[PDB]
Amino acid sequence: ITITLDRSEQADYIYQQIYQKLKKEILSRNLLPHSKVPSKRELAENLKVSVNSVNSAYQQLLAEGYLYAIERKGFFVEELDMFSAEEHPPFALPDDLKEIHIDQSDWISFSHMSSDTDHFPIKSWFRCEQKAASRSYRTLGDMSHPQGIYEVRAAITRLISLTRGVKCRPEQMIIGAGTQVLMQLLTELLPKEAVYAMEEPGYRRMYQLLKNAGKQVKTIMLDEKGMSIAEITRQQPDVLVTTPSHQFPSGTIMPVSRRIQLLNWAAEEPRRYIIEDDYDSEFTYDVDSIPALQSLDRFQNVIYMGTFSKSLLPGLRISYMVLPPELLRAYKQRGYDLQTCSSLTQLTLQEFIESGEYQKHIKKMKQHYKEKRERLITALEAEFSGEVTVKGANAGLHFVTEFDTRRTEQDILSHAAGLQLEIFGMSRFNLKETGRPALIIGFARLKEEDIQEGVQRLFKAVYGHKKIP
Amino acid sequence: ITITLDRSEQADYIYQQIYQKLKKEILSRNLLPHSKVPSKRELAENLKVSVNSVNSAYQQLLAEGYLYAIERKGFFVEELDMFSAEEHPPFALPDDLKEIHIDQSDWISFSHMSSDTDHFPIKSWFRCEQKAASRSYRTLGDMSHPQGIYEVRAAITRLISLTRGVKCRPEQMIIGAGTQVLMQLLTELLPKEAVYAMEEPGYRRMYQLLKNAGKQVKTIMLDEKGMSIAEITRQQPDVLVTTPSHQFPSGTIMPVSRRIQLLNWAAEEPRRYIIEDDYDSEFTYDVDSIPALQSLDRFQNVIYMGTFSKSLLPGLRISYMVLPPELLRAYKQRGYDLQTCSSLTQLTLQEFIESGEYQKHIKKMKQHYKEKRERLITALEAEFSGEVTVKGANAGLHFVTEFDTRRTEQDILSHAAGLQLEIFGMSRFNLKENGRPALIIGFARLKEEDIQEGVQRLFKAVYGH
Ligand SMILES: [Zn+2]
Ligand SMILES: [Zn+2]
Repeated sequence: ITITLDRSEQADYIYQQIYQKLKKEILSRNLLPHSKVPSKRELAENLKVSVNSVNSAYQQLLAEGYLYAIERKGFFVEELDMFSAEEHPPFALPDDLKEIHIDQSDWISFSHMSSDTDHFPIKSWFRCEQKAASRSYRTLGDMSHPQGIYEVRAAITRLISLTRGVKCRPEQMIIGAGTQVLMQLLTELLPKEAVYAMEEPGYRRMYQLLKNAGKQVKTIMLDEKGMSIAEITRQQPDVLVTTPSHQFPSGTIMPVSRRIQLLNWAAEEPRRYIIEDDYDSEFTYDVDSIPALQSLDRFQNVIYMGTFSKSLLPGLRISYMVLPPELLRAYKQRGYDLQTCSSLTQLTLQEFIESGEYQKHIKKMKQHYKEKRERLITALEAEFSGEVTVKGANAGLHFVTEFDTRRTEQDILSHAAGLQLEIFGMSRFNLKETGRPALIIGFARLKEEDIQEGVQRLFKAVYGHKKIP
Repeated sequence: ITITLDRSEQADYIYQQIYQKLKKEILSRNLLPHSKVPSKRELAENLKVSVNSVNSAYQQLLAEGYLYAIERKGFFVEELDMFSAEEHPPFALPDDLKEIHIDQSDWISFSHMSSDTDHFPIKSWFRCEQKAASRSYRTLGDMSHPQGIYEVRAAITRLISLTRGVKCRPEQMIIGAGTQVLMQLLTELLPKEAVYAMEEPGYRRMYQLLKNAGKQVKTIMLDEKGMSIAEITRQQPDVLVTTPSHQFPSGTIMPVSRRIQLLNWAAEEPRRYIIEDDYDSEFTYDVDSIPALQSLDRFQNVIYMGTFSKSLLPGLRISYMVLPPELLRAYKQRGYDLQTCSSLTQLTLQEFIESGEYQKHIKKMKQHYKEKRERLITALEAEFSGEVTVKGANAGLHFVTEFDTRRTEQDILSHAAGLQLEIFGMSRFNLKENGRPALIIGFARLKEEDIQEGVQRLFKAVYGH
């Protein structure tokens, strides 16, 4: 039949155009099943091309299965089933076209899920990456140890021992790439019918994870000392998920008395565990870093989970999990797990820590965040006056703000979105399902220049002030 | 009670030395509950330190709950419950100290789970990372999209549109960081009671993944055309997990005949899906890259899953997943998922692809893997002669070798280990556990200079004792 070739410079190769055309004619039944195609030399002369082109085109059709060959004379069109001719679905629904990529500027964000990128020593970080690459060539092994590179885990071990008081062997550590991955892995090491208990309000993300994992999740109310031991002994769970260093999102710090109560509870009966979601303990502005709950544990019932998400690059995402011996044995009986963190990044982190650049970085950021947090609880107090109520300790990268307004939380979040302001509600942290109505205020990715404007935008959103045309 | 202080500091600061000592005395019950604590001035005069030091030390104790304060002053020791002192567990069991330095040298590897680190343009990778850094350094905090950065998803979309024929929108792509992570999310997007079906034999890791998710998994044995459309109709699953480009680990290529049958099968009933696991389709040595199964799908029932772990560095691990519209909707109804790939890693990959360095790398590696595979085949025919049977298409980074021997597979792996040869058996890829002994031969990490000895280290393990 008719085959037109394109002699263009940047067109597909000759042999490519040939089998593409033949694929089309076979799929459209123009070339009947089991019908003989011309010989290589015959079709070549007919298209005035090299026989090696027709051969390469045929071999392509042979390998894919459009043609089959018989030992003597000719190739034949393989018999292909006709398409089901069902209802063809439309292409790209408009509501899924929500991705309207445009411009992140000038948006002002009060998000708690990021970090400042302006004060990050990117030059020192790249020096650590180059140094690690020239010493660990060729990237040590090929991939990585399932728990992560040992030297990297041993580095993090020394760090959290000096800064958190966490006592563990590198063998106990597992990274990483977010707590969401480590949490999933942990739920499979814990008993299948283990009852989990979370703080209300708390981390909605872990709640969704535990619910989608088919695990029963209890909700434990908070008091002035944090997670209520009274409700824990009442509902009687198996595994606790707490944030004692800085409660998410209430902001309260669990005192040593309440910690000992929990530790004693976990020692009362076997198969009881406490999960430590430590995510911003390295940032305290009135006091030093508080020794984590795991540091006081003597029964190895505490699972410590740390992260570098808020401390390093915003998108880096590297977490770690410290497993007690009994859970480590459960992990080693697997052997099919793969490391989710880039081995090249791990080596960089090891060098960033060992060179002392990390702790040096934390010190500078802690002062920067300290200064950014007020001015912030000063513009809010200047704008809202007594209409704003600020809850939460003087630490971390977020605090709660309650407002006196008739508008709902949704109406506030809608106006802010229309004023190019990224803020998040407080009702989303309600696990079991007020009105304050409260908002979570982050200042990690917040620029110091956009502080006064952000508060002014926030005010209009709270009281629904219309724009003057 | 005395408190010794180092005033040279660092060491620790004075206020740090103070509250640490006070913590110890409160926990050791030496300072009784509700006992009066010396005033900030009193303790300062007594220790010859600044009041600001004692104040900083007291504040630390107040925040941690070691002390409590009264409005009319002063500070008192908080009533703390004693520890249980019940049963203390051991410290670091010797059998769990497996983390010893294992030397992979001088070991000849026939492992399939790798890619050559020595042939990767690491200098070119770093140059791309630096350009992507300086381009988005001021906007790194704003590029943390759950599905992955839009510009990155678009670049991968355009790539697989040309190399795989995959037709999709950037909206549908989901990065990433390993197919394992993507599979986990996929099981959550798919119906909770969906019956999965893998190939037999197949990728054992995805089997364990699905089983641990509490999902029902049926095994479909292969014929000459790959995954059996016959058993698919008989065992009637809801989701198919297939490797049509290059079957793992049998190595057969699913012909367009079988591909159409599977596609029509998915359209027979609503809520039927097919997971296409593409992992090495960019390495065909006889023909061009065979277009993906998703490229022929007209009913949006195929989930295409790609990865760079085999393309680039195995230590990198960047994957991607193209969702049909129905599944993307289920994803958007969640809104709590987070990206697992580094923002700087994504932007580096995008730069690596758009600069042409990726296509340049693939082209060089494809020829290198081609020449190495044939030399390995030639060496396998030198030894063994006809007693060896090489199975699998002329593509990818692995093939199967059947051996005509009366020695068990386990005993072959024993001697091979004894001859410092890293090799895996085909019995490990059986999902539901069942001669002649068969081995999987990966040549991605294998050096050309160790091919002859490697084959010589083989044979030996199969026949010699
Ligand atoms: Zn126990
Ligand atoms: Zn359907």
